[PDB]
Amino acid sequence: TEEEDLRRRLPCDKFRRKPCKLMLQVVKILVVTVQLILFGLSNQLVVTFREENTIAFRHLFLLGYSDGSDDTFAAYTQEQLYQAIFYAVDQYLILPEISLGRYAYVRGGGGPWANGSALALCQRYYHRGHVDPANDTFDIDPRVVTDCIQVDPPNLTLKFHKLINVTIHFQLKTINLQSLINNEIPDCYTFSILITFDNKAHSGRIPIRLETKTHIQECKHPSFRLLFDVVVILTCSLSFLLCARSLLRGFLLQNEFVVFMWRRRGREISLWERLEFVNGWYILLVTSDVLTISGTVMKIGIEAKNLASYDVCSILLGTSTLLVWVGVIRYLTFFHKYNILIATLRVALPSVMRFCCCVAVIYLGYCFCGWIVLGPYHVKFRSLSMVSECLFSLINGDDMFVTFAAMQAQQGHSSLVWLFSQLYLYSFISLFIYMVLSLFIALITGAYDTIKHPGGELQAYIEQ
Amino acid sequence: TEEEDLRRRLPCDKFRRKPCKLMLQVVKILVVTVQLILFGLSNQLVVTFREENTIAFRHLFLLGYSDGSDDTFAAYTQEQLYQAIFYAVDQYLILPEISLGRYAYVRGGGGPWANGSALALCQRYYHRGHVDPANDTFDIDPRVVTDCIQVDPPNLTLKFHKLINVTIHFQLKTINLQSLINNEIPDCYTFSILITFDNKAHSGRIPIRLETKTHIQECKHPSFRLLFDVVVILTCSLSFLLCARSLLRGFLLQNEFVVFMWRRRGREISLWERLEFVNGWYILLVTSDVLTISGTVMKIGIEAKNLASYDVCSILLGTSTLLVWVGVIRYLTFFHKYNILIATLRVALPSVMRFCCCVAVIYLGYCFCGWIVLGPYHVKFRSLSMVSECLFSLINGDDMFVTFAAMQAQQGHSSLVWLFSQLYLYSFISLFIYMVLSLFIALITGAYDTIKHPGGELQAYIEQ
Amino acid sequence: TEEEDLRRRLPCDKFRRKPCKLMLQVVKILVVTVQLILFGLSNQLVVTFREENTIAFRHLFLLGYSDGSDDTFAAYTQEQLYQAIFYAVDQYLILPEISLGRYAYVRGGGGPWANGSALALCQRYYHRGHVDPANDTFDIDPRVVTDCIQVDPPNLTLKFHKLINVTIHFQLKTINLQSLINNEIPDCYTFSILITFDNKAHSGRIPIRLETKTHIQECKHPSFRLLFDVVVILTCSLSFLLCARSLLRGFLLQNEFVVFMWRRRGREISLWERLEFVNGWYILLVTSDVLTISGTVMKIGIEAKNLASYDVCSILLGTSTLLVWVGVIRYLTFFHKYNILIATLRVALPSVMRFCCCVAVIYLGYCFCGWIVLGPYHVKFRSLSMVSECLFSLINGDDMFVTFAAMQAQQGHSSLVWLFSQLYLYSFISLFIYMVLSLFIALITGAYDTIKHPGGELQAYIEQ
Amino acid sequence: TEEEDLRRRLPCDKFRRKPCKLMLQVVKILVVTVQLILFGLSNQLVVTFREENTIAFRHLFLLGYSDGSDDTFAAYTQEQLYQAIFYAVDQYLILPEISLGRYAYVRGGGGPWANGSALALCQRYYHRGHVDPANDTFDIDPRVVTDCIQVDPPNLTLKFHKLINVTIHFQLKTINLQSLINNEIPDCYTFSILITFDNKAHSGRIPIRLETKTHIQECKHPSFRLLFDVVVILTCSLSFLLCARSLLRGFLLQNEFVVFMWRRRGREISLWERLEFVNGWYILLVTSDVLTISGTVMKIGIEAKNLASYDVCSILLGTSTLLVWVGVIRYLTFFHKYNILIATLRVALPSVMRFCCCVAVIYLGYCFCGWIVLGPYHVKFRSLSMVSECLFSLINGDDMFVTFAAMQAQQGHSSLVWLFSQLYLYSFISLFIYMVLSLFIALITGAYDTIKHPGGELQAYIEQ
Ligand SMILES: *[C@@H]1O[C@H](CO)[C@@H](O)[C@H](O)[C@H]1NC(C)=O
Ligand SMILES: *[C@@H]1O[C@H](CO)[C@@H](O)[C@H](O)[C@H]1NC(C)=O
Ligand SMILES: *[C@@H]1O[C@H](CO)[C@@H](O)[C@H](O)[C@H]1NC(C)=O
Ligand SMILES: *[C@@H]1O[C@H](CO)[C@@H](O)[C@H](O)[C@H]1NC(C)=O
Ligand SMILES: *[C@@H]1O[C@H](CO)[C@@H](O)[C@H](O)[C@H]1NC(C)=O
Ligand SMILES: *[C@@H]1O[C@H](CO)[C@@H](O)[C@H](O)[C@H]1NC(C)=O
Ligand SMILES: *[C@@H]1O[C@H](CO)[C@@H](O)[C@H](O)[C@H]1NC(C)=O
Ligand SMILES: *[C@@H]1O[C@H](CO)[C@@H](O)[C@H](O)[C@H]1NC(C)=O
Repeated sequence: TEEEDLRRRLPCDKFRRKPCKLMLQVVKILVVTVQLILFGLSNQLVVTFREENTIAFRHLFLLGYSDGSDDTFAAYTQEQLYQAIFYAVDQYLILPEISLGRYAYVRGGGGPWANGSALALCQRYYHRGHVDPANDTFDIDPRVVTDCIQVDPPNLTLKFHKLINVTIHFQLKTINLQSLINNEIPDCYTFSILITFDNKAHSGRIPIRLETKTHIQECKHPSFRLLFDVVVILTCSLSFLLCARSLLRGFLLQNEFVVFMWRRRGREISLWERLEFVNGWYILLVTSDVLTISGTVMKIGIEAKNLASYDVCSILLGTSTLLVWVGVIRYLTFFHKYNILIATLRVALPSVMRFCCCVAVIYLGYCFCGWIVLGPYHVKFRSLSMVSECLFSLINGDDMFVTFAAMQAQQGHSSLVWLFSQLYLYSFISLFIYMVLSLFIALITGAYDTIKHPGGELQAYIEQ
Repeated sequence: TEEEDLRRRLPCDKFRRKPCKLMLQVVKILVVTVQLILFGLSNQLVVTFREENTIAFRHLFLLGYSDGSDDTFAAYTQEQLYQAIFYAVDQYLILPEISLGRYAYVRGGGGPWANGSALALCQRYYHRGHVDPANDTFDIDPRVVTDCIQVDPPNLTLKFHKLINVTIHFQLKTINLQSLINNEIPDCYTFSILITFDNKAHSGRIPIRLETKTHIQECKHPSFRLLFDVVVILTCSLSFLLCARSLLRGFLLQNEFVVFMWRRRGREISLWERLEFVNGWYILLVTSDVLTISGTVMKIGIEAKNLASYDVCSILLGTSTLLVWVGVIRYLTFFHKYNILIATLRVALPSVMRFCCCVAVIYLGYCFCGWIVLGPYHVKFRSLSMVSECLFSLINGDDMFVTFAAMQAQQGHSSLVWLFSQLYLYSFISLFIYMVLSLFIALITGAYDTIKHPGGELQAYIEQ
Repeated sequence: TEEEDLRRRLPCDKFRRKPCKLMLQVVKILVVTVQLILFGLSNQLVVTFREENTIAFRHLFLLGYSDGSDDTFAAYTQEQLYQAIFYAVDQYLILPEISLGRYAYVRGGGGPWANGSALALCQRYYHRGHVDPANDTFDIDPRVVTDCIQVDPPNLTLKFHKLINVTIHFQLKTINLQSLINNEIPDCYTFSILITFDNKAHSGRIPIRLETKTHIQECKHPSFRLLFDVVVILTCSLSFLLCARSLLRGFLLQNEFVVFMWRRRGREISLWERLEFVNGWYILLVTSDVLTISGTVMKIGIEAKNLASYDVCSILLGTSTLLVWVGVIRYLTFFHKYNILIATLRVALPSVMRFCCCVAVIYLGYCFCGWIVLGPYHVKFRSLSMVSECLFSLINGDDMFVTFAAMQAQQGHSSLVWLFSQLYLYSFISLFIYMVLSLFIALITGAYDTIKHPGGELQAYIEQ
Repeated sequence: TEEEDLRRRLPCDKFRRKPCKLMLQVVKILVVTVQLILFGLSNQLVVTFREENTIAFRHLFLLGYSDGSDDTFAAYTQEQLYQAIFYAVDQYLILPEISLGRYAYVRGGGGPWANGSALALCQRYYHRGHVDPANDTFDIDPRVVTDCIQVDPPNLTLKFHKLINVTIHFQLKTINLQSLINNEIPDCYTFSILITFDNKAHSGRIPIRLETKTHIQECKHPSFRLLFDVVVILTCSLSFLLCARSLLRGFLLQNEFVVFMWRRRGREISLWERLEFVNGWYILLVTSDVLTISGTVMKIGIEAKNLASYDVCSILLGTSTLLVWVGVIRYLTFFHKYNILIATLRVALPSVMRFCCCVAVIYLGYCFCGWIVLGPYHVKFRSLSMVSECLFSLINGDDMFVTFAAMQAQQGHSSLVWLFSQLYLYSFISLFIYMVLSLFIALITGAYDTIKHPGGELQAYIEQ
């Protein structure tokens, strides 16, 4: 078992590869990360391309549109409602003659089966909608009927009470020429454009929005980097295999330990080990495996069902790097000249975790105040929602000036509430602020307490 | 008395219901809270409905209105003054032909007795108002006269010196169809609209505003959730009763103690007990009772006089949850593995409270600086008012960049004041900031001091 | 001398008026403060009146004026320059027919001797200004000539190179009717209006501004509160006298002490006493005297030369209240149950003051970085100026997001500077932030150090 | 060697010039700094002149330009594209008749060789650009061709697919008259104006910008301050020489020490000395030398190749002052009554530096989260870029309200991401905030730890 203890001890190489593999993976893993950033950078530019395209589309297909008007862009009058739709209509008609871009649209029918449009002007309304507020009655069959008019590239009215929503659907193709700057072959994009005039609230206000989906592929006529990505993916598989192997060794050790604690004296009893870290030699590899598995997956099987899947997988990769980033420093610390910083973290959670819950508890009540208080005035608080948003306010500056004072002159109303709003909000800023440092501080003192001890398996060691 | 001591000790069940009741109430209480949130969520949507309606009304009845113009929307010329009024007038005339909503208005006369309008264009002016600034005199009978013109759904001038204010009052009814999305029967709303052109300042500037009151009821032709709310209300009564019972037990204990301290030796003397907490076993129940009493009340007797009363009662409920929230954790802590976090709070107040007053004292002077300084420049400081608002600035970021620098280039004026404004405001940021952490810190150290002891009835215990 | 020691000890009354006087003064002083706030509140409203008037005047006399355009309101073309001047001109002509206020203007000539205008359209230009950039020469006699055109209430061009500035001066009288709401007799205001088209920079940009001075007096035909103010002023004199008396007693004590330290043994040697506080028994009274002297002065002798003097004096009053506020708590503390909070402040300054200078020193270098760095990009840093403004940024949030990031995409220019701007600004945020808490903290620990001793004349005491 | 030890000890003068030199340099150095500020202030005004000129030029040559529109100023339609160019064109034609300034432009051809314009309307496009998105192909010869039209002071169309960019280049001369206010002779400026209509992204959006370069010289017909600057430069040389001398002495001491440690016993072994500071007696002088060398250089040899070089050199000067500022206080401290503040800094770095890396490590992972997360939503995060920008957010307020909440309602998209964005960003705010104070705190405690020891060569000293 002495060998096993030595293994647990693991510097060891110096006493003397496997580390290189582990070392390679961060570099291997680090490189894949590099590949992701490189993929990420390209995506961002192309992400950049998408952003540019979106701004343009909004400006191109939107009438009366203004920057920062997205929050409020809407129609308020039938005369108001019609003009944009006509305005939108105009763009489809006249695009080749006015746009600063070169777009081509053909076929591409949606979204119900068949046929061509390119874009279909659709109308959705209740199959039956007798609405008579004057006599406080209505009679409704809420089944939604969709009437769509087809427009082929080179004036329809729906009753306002009737409208549920109006959409305009069309597709435009364009070449991504910017690629030439990054020494790449221009891409072939197909933009699916959806303009929605939403009347689902039947509020007299109809917000209008334009959204786009982008399908990207190689042009009609045409590996290097792709091959490199494939090699990177293969390396990741090797790293995952190495992790599985290490995991197996750890499991054997556990069996020895499970056997060992029991085995020597028919020995009892099992120990949770509390934090028992350390922690990462095994936990980290699995996460890495998850990150590794994900990359292959994004590159592979559900990449044949693209968009959400690609993005989600990327999120997993991030955990590995910082974990990937994190592991290296700990490996990197090499005891970090005795690893003083590392020890500091562990003590706090035990006290902090208990501390966190009470704080959440103190917080939960604070959060509820928001639910009751909010409805009467302000938009910041209104749902769990903003109530989550406030939580930002107490910790940090940006909120405090704007609500606390903006609120006081107020929308107001209710003399008591104005009395009420100060009474509570004011209460709110203070309690956490004095406490929070202490929780960090008391822990921080505790860390100092961790430090005081700090400032200056066991049996096995003794035996050795 | 040993039994009494055991009762004080109260884990006890484990030594062994009542806890379940107490337990039920938080769940019962927690559920009512859930009901409130559910009520709160519905209200917010409906609160949402109200917000939408308000924005729409402003846009609908307002001419030249702009978003964020509420702060400044006003008339400056008689030509200016007339146009909106005409503009407002137009809306009443032409609403059925231009609005994206379906409104019906009938009868509903206000606000002096009689009759119909629907909306009355009223004029208020001084019975006698000879105003002659050219000769520095005036002769006034300030009794206000109200002339109202009635307009029945399908050009009047008042002297500018004369105007006190002009109002436009009218009611519109509409069905709340959005309810269908939340699977509810559409509601019947009556919006009371009041547009005010306020000349009370006789400043040459007439701010114009539009406000609405909403009366909500079931449509003309038509329990589940209501029944559930009733059941919840009944449960609350049971909880209140349980609290009264517990309170009675506590009182009996107090009599024993009042009797006991005196009784054994003709014993003296009474002890305040300082904080004596703990604290919540009795204090918490009463608050809960207040919250419980309030819910029934909002649901019940002064709910037959609706609006302010409903809102105020909700505020009371919040105290119970966080208190409701708070109690559970303490109950929940079950000593919290020795309840270390809980102890921490108590020591500080004793020192902190003393600390808070001095700070208020340091603060009171700081606040006064604001009253004298403010009038000359800036709008942020001007009344107790903003002076309260500044208090936000020192603690948190949002204020500091905007005033301190915006002020320095300044509206300015007075070479000394510009010298003056920096001299003091600059003084202001520093003193609290170094101190405040210490007050938390010194307390925090004190908490550490609380901690240092921390880091590691009496007679009765000894006897036991 | 024992009696003298007892006097130094001063609770004493309880051992047993003078305190009541001292007590009266804060109340007396507190009341005067109350009077000031009352004066301050009235002034603020009237301050409110002034603000309203200013906004109105700007809107009234300004063409193309927009809110928040004050920062940028200016003319850029001769066609541009003329229109406002004509526009301003129009207002004088047509005011009685378009304004929502009632203004009367007569006589009131300015600003050179004579005569009437009411407002004079003045032109200032260099007596001689041959300016020929094409041949890189000029010949100038910088003496300024002022040509003014007089306009009597019921098209002049100056060469652009020629212009130094153009002003429009006129006076308008109006009655302050709002006073009626606060149950006061309307006031008689005379507004002196000055519109300036400033070409002193000869930059091609001419900023245009409108400013007003307000002369306030009783109407032509017409004590209570004034009498009360007078009584308050008299009380203040009594308080000052009491302070002088106390000061004399302190001086006698000092003579005893000066005599006493020397006298007993031909005794040496004098002690500075370091902080020797305490501190306020004498320091506070003098400040109070300054505040007291100032109030009488504002009310009295240089109030016959009004405006700056009135405002400056008010500033002095503030010191007394907070000092007025401050003294009471210390008196109020009555040892504050042993006055623990009070002791805390003293230790820190001794270490903190030393700390403050080094910090200023660390800061001075930080500030210089601003002077060199700033000119190239951004407006925030540019002069001592903004450089003062930045100092706000490090401590508090509002600055950090806006410059640090806004700067990075940047106006930029200079590849190194973009490298440069991050390199230094980034350096800037960190150094103070870690340190500052420590300075408070290290002091705060020191306060704890103050606390550690804390947590738990001499000869005279011993003798006693 | 005793003398050498005494030298190391260096108060010494009091035991007793060289200090005066050192003293002179800060004053000498301080004065040069003063000169720089004076130079800096003049530059800023002139910097002010440049800013004014830029705003004016933008307004003057820009059509439809709006303040704060710089971020977005662009053309979207050929009809849109043409108008500004015509608009810009108009300004060159009509400037003498509309501008509020007096500009003269002659000769000054750019930027390819020859000849006159003054401004050349240039067009850059691909030598060959067959672009056919409809058939997903293109055929391109990316060599850029530049066609420029010359316009001599008293309608050309390029295919949109074709455009790479269009520029307008012209020069204007003007006299800087404002100088008269600062009692200086007006300067002769030549502004090189470049307007760019950038189509390099071929995105359908063409951003338009105007930039200026300023060449400044004395007018055609015409030392004091220049002589003074020269004297200052000479003084700096003397200071540098003094530093070299001191450095030589230090080197001799090092030889003695290098000889001494080895020499006495054939002695070993060399000590790094860790921080060994102190530190500045030698390090500071060299930096000063760099600052000193730079000033002469800016004034001298590469000043005959002006602009970037002048600015960069200034940056070096700043290090000396704060270093210049810093040294004096340490010299100034004169042990600072035992120099307690100075000691405090040293201990922390040893622990802090280790702490900083781990933090960077914790941070590096945090930063990566940004790269993956950002692309989907928001502009704040998008590149290393903003990811750097976020780092501002956690420490300070301005960021936290705006992203955290603005993000939550969101651009959004992806139900998981909305789940995702909160899950991580929320994670992000907390971890550093509790930790950071501790790192300062734990160090701060450590500083206290530094303090605890604090609160209360060797061999050579002993010998002495
Ligand atoms: C075209 O649309 C009509 C419905 O309007 C549908 O019946 C028909 O099948 C469609 N044909 C094609 C080719 O899409
Ligand atoms: C109406 O809009 C909603 C999104 O707000 C969408 O889910 C629904 O399918 C649309 N229905 C019609 C008929 O457009
Ligand atoms: C109608 O208004 C007049 C006052 O203008 C009032 O005298 C009369 O009683 C009112 N009648 C009704 C039915 O409101
Ligand atoms: C004038 O407006 C005020 C509110 O600012 C209101 O209280 C008062 O009743 C109104 N009077 C008239 C005649 O409108
Ligand atoms: C009127 O102005 C002229 C200068 O234009 C001056 O000479 C004359 O004395 C003034 N008279 C009065 C009464 O102001
Ligand atoms: C020009 O304006 C300045 C203030 O910027 C003022 O001091 C000066 O007296 C004015 N001179 C003339 C002739 O208007
Ligand atoms: C003028 O420009 C033409 C090109 O358009 C060039 O060939 C010629 O040399 C130039 N001459 C001068 C004096 O710039
Ligand atoms: C186009 O603009 C870029 C800067 O964005 C510049 O570097 C390049 O020289 C320009 N080329 C032409 C032909 O204008």
